Amino acid sequence: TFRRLWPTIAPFKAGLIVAGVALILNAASDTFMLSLLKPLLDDGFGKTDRSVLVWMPLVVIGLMILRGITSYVSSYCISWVSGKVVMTMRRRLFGHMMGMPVSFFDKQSTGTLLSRITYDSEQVASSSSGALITVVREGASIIGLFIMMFYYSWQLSIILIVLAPIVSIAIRVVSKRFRNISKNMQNTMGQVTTSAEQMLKGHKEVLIFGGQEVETKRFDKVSNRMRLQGMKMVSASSISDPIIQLIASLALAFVLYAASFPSVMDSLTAGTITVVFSSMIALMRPLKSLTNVNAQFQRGMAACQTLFTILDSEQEKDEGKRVIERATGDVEFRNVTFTYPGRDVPALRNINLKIPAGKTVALVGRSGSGKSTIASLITRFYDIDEGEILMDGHDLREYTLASLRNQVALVSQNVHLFNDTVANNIAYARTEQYSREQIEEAARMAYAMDFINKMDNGLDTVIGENGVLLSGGQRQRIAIARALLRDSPILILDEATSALDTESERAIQAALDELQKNRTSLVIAHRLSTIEKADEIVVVEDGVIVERGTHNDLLEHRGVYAQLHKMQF
Amino acid sequence: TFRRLWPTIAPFKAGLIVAGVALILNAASDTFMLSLLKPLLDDGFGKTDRSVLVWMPLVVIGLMILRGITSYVSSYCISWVSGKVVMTMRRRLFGHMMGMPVSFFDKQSTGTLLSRITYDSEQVASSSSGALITVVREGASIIGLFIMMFYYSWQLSIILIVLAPIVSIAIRVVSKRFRNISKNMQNTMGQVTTSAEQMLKGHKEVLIFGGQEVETKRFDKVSNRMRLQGMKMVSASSISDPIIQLIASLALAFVLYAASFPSVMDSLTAGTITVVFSSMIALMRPLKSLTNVNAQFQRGMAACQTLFTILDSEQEKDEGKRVIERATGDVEFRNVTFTYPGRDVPALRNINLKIPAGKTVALVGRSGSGKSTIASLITRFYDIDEGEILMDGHDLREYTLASLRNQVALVSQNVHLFNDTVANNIAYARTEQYSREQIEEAARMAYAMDFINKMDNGLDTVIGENGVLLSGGQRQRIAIARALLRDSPILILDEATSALDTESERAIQAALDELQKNRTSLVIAHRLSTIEKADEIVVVEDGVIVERGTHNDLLEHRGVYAQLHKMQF
Repeated sequence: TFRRLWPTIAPFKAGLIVAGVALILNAASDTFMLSLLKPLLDDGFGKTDRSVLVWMPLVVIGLMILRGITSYVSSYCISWVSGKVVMTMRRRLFGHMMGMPVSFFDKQSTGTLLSRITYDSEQVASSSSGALITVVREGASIIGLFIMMFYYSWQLSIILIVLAPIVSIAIRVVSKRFRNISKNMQNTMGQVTTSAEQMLKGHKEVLIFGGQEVETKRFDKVSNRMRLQGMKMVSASSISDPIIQLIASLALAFVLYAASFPSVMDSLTAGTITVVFSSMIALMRPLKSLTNVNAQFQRGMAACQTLFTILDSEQEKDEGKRVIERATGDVEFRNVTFTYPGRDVPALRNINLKIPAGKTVALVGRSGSGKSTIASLITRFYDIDEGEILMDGHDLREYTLASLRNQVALVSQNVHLFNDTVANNIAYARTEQYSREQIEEAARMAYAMDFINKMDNGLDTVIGENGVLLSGGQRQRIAIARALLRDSPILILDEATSALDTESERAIQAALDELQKNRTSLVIAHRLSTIEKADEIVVVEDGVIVERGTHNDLLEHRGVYAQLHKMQF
Repeated sequence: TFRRLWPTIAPFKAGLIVAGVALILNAASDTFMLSLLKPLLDDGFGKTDRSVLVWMPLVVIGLMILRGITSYVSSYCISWVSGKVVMTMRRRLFGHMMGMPVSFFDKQSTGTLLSRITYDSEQVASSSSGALITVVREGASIIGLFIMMFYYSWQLSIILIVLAPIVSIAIRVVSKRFRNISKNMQNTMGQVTTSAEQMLKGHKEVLIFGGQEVETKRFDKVSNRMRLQGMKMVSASSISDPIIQLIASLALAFVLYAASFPSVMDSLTAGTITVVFSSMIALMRPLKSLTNVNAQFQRGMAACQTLFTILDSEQEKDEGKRVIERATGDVEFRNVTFTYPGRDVPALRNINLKIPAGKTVALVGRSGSGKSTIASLITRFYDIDEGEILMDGHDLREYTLASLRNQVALVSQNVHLFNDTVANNIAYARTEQYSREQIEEAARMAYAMDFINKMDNGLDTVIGENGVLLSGGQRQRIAIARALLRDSPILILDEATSALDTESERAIQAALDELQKNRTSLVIAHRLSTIEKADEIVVVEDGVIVERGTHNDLLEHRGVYAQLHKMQF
């Protein structure tokens, strides 16, 4: 559509208008240069002899310096307004995208999300700038050369611009008719091409059944047919150009025939014919851009509209408003049934799993589904389709989402470190609340003090991407140190890295043991040791808890856990 | 590259040379039109004489008629040239692929085989035509304008032509340097965009840790960073334009200054300088196309190389020179091992299957592995990789290809009909051998003559595509009619569809029975009736003939046939 959000661009409009003035001045310079062509021919030339001729190079080079500075300030100011709107738009996009849930980030768009952040975000400003500079400067050009025509030609310019629509409609209708004829022959050329297709398709039957001379003769016939068809359509397309050239030729022949002196015309001709013709041919392309600017503006505002739909999409529904300072209660599921958005099959039927306070619950039965979502529910990345998860005597969703969400800590195989100092990384979002000595102590009991000590600057070294790129195991240590500093009452572990590293498994296991010494813990590890240490074991084949209790009892009762014990070895 | 294809265009050298003289005449017409401004400017308007300005426009329109006829004969003659090159190329190509074995048609390229026959075949001729018109026409243009301003000025011409290379090297070096600048700033811009990429790659950690307030601050920082990078990359790219325009202006100013600074130029008159300026400006384009002629020629001859490698390929293996009039001998496999070319898995292991003369044998397999291609071995569509098949006590490879294909007749549910008459289709490439009365007599016992009897014009009506579009079952009926007339000693039935068409299934089955009533016949079939009628049953699951014997014998012994009997019902 045409609706736009002016207040996005409004505070910087000053830059826009100065850009605008520069553009018209630039256009004026070109117009002035075209005007400067006129005295160079008649007055500033062999009228008498070498007469002056020395105003021309200084004035043209000065005009060209003028055009240069105008282009410079135009580019600088249009870059200013475009970059500022890009800044504001991307800032608001992040602000209103973080609040939005993972429902978009569920592999819906990750590679093209970068298209969203940079490509179209720059493209909308680029297209708006292109349209604005084209409307202002081409329009200034049309006005300039029109006033030059009127000043230099009160008669010839009028008959010329009256003739212009006639020649344009003539060449347009001729081109349309010849293009229609070309399409008519395209149908028939496509037909004989399909005949040739039908011919070759039956290769096998051609070889097995008899000879091939009839095939060659027939293909000779159809080749001649399509050759004559190519003759006809090439002839039509070619003979389109000398006819439109002839129509323009008649238009031109009429323009100079107007110079056949009446009382109306030829009083003032001079050498002005060249400058007016130059004005016309230089007017040819600004009109083309003047008709393309509408398409450019529509494309730009269409990208704007798509980005607006990405923007104004609803955030996470923060209906809950019950604030909690500390979560000393136990985690319990109440027949929770979940359906994965975008997938017909439900991910999880009703489940009544209870995790008592200060206990370790390991989900051995990852099954084909994997059941990472079961931990995600406490994080509320995905909303609860049915059932409730009671928390200290109240529903999880009833609680203020920030309040509950800060209380839970997640550690997995992969943890995206931020491109800041390692000290910032451990105390991200809590730099003011926590202390540097507290971070140092957290690294101390994390049993990864060696890794942080190995850093060249240590506590304040940049750790994220475009840096040292620490090992995935080291990333796990950093995340667990984050968790220990947080002291989150709720703990959840994925622990997909069942592989044993260069003795970092020992330190990582010690870190898990220390973290789970207190506070609730629901772990999704493949580590049989974690199952042994775990107080309670659950397993789900995507439907329900198949086995419940201590792993020895689930080994005694066959069920499904026994097979997991066999494949665990 | 190139070095060939000249003998093909040799007989059309008359077309080449008439087109060339037409093109150079067109270039001379353009040069004359550019020259026509000098009488118009120096004398047409500036001078008090009036008859001169009405002298020239009739010459303008006449020159443009000349341009029109030259363009028309150019297009027509070069169309003759190109159409003939494509004619000869298509004919030689398809005559070659007649001989090229079926192994090439593996479905390696069938959709783009149409590209080979029309698209690239037209591209070679179109590129040759483009190079021929461009080199001759634009070269005549360079020669024409070079002679032109030399004739009109011995001084301004040389001074323009010596500064021109200086302008080109200056703008080239400036553009290249600023382009290298733009490239490295693009790299730095890419760095910050990758920073943004890792920022929003995962917000899940940002969500759970609730660092909403800090992520926006840091994104604002990096957004300002890439805004400044955009400022720098734009400023450089923008300021590249007025600088190169300034160097061009310096050249223009030098030309104007030297036009009358020394007393050597002297007589530039008034309009002649306009002729030189316009000549240079209109020479800029043909030089640009002169640059691209080499790229166009190499593209065309590369398409020619791709076209030629089809031509420069071995035909089907036709080492055999032994001829058979009627192959009354039996057909028998002896440990024949075959593999599909391009497939690593061995398709066919050794088989010792014997098909006695007169008697017919059957093979049924739902998987289709090896069943389809076992037929092709008798037809020698694909050469046997190892082993021998004895026709009349001699190998198939020993026998001549055409002789062997004459003896054997193929029938299948999918038979590509030809775009010729029904009479031509039944006797294809044999209408000279067999009489028209013989064709209708052949149709008589086929018991599918009913459709051709009710047909609009009887036996002579076109039947293939772009025509009647006969039904699939009736296409199979024409396939059977092809077989009765030949009375081939060897018969191979496919019967893949096994479709029960109401009242046409019975006629088709009866015709098949009559056709296979005599002569050696191998029948692939899922029909239990055809299986029962076969004298011997041999079933293959891509490994070996598993069960040999009658259907009752293959049912008493379980093997695999007892399994197929479950879905045969």
